[PDB]
Amino acid sequence: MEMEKEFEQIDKSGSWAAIYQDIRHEASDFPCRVAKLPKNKNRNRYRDVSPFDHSRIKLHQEDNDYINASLIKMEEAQRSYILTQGPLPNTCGHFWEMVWEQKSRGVVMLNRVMEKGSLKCAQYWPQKEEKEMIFEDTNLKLTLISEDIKSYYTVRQLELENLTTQETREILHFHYTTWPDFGVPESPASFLNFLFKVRESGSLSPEHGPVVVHCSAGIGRSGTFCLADTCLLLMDKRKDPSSVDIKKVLLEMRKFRMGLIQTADQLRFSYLAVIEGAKFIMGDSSVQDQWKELSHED
Ligand SMILES: Cc1cc(C)n(-c2ccc(N)cc2)n1
Repeated sequence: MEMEKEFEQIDKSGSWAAIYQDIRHEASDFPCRVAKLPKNKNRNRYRDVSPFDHSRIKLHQEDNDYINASLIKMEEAQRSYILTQGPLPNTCGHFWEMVWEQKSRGVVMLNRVMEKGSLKCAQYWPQKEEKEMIFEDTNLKLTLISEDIKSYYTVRQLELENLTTQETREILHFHYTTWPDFGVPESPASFLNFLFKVRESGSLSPEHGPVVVHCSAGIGRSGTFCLADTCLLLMDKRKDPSSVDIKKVLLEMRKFRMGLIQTADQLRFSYLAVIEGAKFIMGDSSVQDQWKELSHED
């Protein structure tokens, strides 16, 4: 019943794979007609990762309205998120147009541009103050104002300008730079410290448009972030924080975008994250670092 006691039983039985396969079989199926049009082929990273028609974000400019991006509206938790793929070389302008039009304050990135020698996302933001980016197709300018590089994540201040009007906005870029090449993090401490920094910035407040969250495909790591955040919000709002069933929250999220959480390891990490996050919020600091054995395994 208590989330933590369910966790212990699933670990003892080795039943993470079976639970993850039940989720896959139970998940919603809705049409993705627009994503599958032939003119949109070069706007999708993968043929089998598409936004549903009912929840897709529409671009407003005169032109093709299509971006691979979904609005996740969690009504009981009172938060929304846009989940999207990492931009491609030809959809960086579309990505910033969406940020502009939806009034987002924050962008959350859960991957590196290159991983295991392969390109996972385009370089969609400027690395140097003095070398701004212009997106000619969507008439947007983007400048790096500052950045703060820490061991597990980096936080940037960006200035986004609509060149049609000369209106400008400050956008916060939260970049988790240490997700492992294979699997999931051993400990959720650094992920939680990252989530709490995002919250602390004000970027998730209802004063703003939905935060934009992405990885490479916009379903696996991205899913973990949004699922952890929403379960923690529900634990604070409910009379009994043990009422929170992670599996039922995840199926709810999957009405808005397919494939959220892509492996049994991602499922187990999300549970671990919520359990530790709740402990921390309730007054246990021992969860905020990982203890290391003296070893030289590499
Ligand atoms: C559903 C629902 C109800 C509310 C207040 N939001 C929401 C939308 C956007 C942000 N940034 C925060 C919250 N989503």
